[PDB]
Amino acid sequence: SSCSEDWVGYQRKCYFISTVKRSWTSAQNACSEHGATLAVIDSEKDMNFLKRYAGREEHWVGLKKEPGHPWKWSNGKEFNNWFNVTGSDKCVFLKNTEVSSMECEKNLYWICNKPYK
Amino acid sequence: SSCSEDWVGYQRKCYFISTVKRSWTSAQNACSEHGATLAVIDSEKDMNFLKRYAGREEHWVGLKKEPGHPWKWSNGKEFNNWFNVTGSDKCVFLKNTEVSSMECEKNLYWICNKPYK
Repeated sequence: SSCSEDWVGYQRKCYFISTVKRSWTSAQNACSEHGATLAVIDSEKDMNFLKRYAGREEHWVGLKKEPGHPWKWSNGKEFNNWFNVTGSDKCVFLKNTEVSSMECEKNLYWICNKPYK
Repeated sequence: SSCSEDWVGYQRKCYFISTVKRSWTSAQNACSEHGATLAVIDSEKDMNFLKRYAGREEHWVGLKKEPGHPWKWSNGKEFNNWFNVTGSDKCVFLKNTEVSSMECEKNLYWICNKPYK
């Protein structure tokens, strides 16, 4: 099986959606304990699936920026800005209707992803 | 690997969500053209995933009953009634907030599934 039990496989990545809310950093730490990271979004398909999978509630995904620095993925890779992040905060979240920023310390559900096995 | 390109894998089933609306029957045939069937739901996990994946819009799933007979799955097998179908129609649909019945002739988006490869 390309993905573990309880994980969702789509476009060569395995996704997990949280059942509890935590800070961005805590969510990132939770994801890392399962070989994953806060959701990295490589394409329009990933984005549409994620907004939909997320649903009405806001969910932390793997994009955040340090003061005076470009957005960086949760796994370190550079962001090519193929999509726009609204708001003026430094951590990115999304839901079925938007992709925006929020204060990183806010407790939100989250979504992790990692490559297929 | 477990599911083909553009399908979503979860709890051993591959899912596909429509881009257009159609009658329940037309939906079943479309699913059929891809070796699948209108979404069979065997557990609360399956249901919770389908409802959120479906989103705000109503989507047809694999339950239909012919007057005089009991509900049956899109693939012909018997329904164990582990859950209750509300409303008063012969075709089941679902969305992020509910799962009920509706006139089979209505044109709704749909969701198919099939077993892992």
